[PDB]
Amino acid sequence: GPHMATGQDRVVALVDMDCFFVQVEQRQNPHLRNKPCAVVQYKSWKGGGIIAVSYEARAFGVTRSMWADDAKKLCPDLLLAQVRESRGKANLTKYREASVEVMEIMSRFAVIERASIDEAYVDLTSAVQERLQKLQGQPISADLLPSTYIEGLPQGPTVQKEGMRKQGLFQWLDSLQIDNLTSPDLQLTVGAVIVEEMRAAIERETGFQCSAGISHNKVLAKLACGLNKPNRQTLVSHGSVPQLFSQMPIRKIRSLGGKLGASVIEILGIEYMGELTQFTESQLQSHFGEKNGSWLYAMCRGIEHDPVKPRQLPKTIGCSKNFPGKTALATREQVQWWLLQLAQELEERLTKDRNDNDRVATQLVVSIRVQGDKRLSSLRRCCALTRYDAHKMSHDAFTVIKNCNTSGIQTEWSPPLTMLFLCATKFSAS
DNA sequence: ATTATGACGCT
DNA sequence: AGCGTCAT
Ligand SMILES: Nc1nc2c(ncn2[C@H]2C[C@H](O)[C@@H](COP(=O)(O)NP(=O)(O)OP(=O)(O)O)O2)c(=O)[nH]1
Ligand SMILES: [Mg+2]
Ligand SMILES: [Mg+2]
Repeated sequence: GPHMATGQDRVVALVDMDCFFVQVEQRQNPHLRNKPCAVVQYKSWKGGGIIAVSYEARAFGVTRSMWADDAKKLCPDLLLAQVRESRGKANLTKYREASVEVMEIMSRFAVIERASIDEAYVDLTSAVQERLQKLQGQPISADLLPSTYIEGLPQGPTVQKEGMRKQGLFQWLDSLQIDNLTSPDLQLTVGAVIVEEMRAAIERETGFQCSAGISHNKVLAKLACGLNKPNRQTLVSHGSVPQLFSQMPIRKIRSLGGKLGASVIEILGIEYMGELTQFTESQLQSHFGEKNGSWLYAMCRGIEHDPVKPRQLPKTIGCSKNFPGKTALATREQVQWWLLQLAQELEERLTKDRNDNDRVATQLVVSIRVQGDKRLSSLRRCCALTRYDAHKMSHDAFTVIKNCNTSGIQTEWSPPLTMLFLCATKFSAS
């Protein structure tokens, strides 16, 4: 009743760039704009692997993880941009720099948590409080929310998408009690106004479009963001959660798309997030552990406490390359040359990171996969990272992995290596 | 022969 | 510390 916390204390937004790498390539090459197009890495094997897809190309069924040759079967006029190759490997520097452009604009409005190359969480609670003081009890015009959807509306007592969007927004705004500056729905609405401004600033200053979700926590903001991509933002209120979750497959919630979500489904015999409400917190903890159980008990009621971390920069800087099937490394000189290529890219990125961000990595993590191991990493070893020198880190990485070589022969490497991965971690201010 | 990362939990 | 999970 009056003591049951409802998880409405914060206003959190999630901003995700639409088909990000495609937009980066379309900005650079206007010939790609407003076309079915995709970004690929490599080319020789099946045309390259697609990692990003414009919405025009998605209409033909083109997806991430497709081979370009197969995508061209679905969409013969598909345009393709390839990721840069440097030192024999894909080099994603252009997209990391574009990401910094967007993150620096977002940081003007609030402290952000960089959650990936193309998305950031924003804690707008304080900014909403400020804007509410400025508004002085003045209602919010629909003109301030020109690209906002209100999830669950319109309801009750009408054919095009924009018309539907505007009907829902009108219902929401008419139901608002703009007197109470502590009303969570009002706070969400003001948060959406601010996110409209942030998205306008990103597009004006970078050319990139994005979508966003606004809700009371990170998981609902992320879910909301997905509901109306591209180039739109969605407000998911606390009140919208029961209907939203009543048909929402468990796997759609971030962190439940893998084995844990499958076990929720199988152990409990349920399909949708809303069905979780019928179990006690202790029941969920008994099946899925204390932390997972408490998190599920709260999440299915729309409640989640994970804070928006003040972290604009990635925590690690890493370099990896697969060597599939027959290109796997089977000689000591091969392993050395590729460790050096990866180490040279890492040294470049680390040096730029130190200059930009006033920090130094102190630990080097070396991960490999061996032929016939279905795991991501077959072996992980750390060593000290004391200087930004590629020859040094590649020799150290070799020193920490060389005992994996089964070959009694010193020239060969067996079993051959199907993946090398160098990761700089444990940053300290410098 | 999806690939290249990044975050984070577990023990 | 090293491994597993999840994301995409
Ligand atoms: N190297 C690599 N990059 C990837 C991979 N998957 C995604 N990316 C890169 C390419 C993506 O552009 C970028 C952001 O990932 P999203 O936000 O999940 N997809 P997007 O922004 O394209 O479309 P949406 O409008 O649905 O948000 O990450 C991958 O497996 N490997
Ligand atoms: Mg995106
Ligand atoms: Mg994203």
